[PDB]
Amino acid sequence: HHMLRIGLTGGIGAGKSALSSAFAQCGAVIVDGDVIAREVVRPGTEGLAALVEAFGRDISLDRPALAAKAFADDAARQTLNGIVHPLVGARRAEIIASVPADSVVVEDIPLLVESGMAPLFPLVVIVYADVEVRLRRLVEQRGMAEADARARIAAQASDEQRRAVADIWLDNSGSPAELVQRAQQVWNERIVPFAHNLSTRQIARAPVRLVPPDPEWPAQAQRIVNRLKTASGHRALRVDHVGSTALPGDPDFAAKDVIDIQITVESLAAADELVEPLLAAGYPRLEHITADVAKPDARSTVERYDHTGDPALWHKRIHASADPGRPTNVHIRVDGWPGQQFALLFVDWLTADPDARADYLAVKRSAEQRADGDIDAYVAVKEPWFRDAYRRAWDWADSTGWKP
Repeated sequence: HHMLRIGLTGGIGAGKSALSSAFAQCGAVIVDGDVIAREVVRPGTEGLAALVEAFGRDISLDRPALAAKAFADDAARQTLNGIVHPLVGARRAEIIASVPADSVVVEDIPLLVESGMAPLFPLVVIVYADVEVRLRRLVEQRGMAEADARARIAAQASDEQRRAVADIWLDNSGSPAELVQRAQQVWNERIVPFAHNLSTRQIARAPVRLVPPDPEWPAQAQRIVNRLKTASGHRALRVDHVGSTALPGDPDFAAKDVIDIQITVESLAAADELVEPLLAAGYPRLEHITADVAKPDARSTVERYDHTGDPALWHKRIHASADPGRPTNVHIRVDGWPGQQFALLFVDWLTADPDARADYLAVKRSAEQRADGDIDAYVAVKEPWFRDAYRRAWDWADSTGWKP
């Protein structure tokens, strides 16, 4: 299938199921693995009868009695999984085949954070709530003893680990009506245009306005880097945060609010193999951009591409995010070619040279002032500066023995 998929999680008592229902009220398709697992073992089902054969009539299902045999034999766990997991997979596939093709699929995965599964998704929503609220809800609305609730809460991931992998960090400390409203806000303002953009292979562009550095750019970029590594499979030799948002945070600096990433591949054929998995991960291709602006006397730390005059070595591919909440450029460049080397060098050079950073900032401010919202005019005003910046960066690289 080719639908937008959203991972959803949160700690016990935070409102995972309530938020899932709120998204369902917006028309999302809910895939809940625990629900489906309990469904495939219901009375009269093939799955329940299969487990009776494998374990006897000691177990409707006596779930504690089954986990006791699965805690001890260690091969009983394998038998159990071989029975249950294919049935869950079949049911999930059926669900996905039975819904409209334009659907958004929300997958409730309670151990998403603990097992490092966030990079599997183009977008992850995590709900949280004040610990006192979660406690009140578990004790007074689910019956748990207080110390039991606190222990169960402590045994899961921290809110800090959750926050690190949440694209959308959603506070459910308030009323149920407030949660429904917040979920619909995220639906209308982010999920609907994300899905529509993906379906029409459109990208979400950021404004031309410079902003002060965002302290959250490193965490956002790590989520993106991980997602793209997973999507690229064997084809990404390396994946790197580049461009102005990759510089060390300096409040006196400024940049356009778009995150640039470079995927290094071994050839343009491999780049072309990335179209479908990058689209599934949230990044349509810009079909008519196939090169950077060439510079003469092109440079590389890889000898066979250094001091070359072949224009073909400036070719590339470029994708961008369809998610209007996180504009992102994804440049796909060939290992050792001049554009691939320069994207990495530019970050290291500007990190080491404050005067060059100041020069670049002044150029950007002039471009913003003269462009007055027009992206093309902004690009045109900036572009001549990159010729001298290219020469200076490579002078610095030669002097310091820079290697990527």
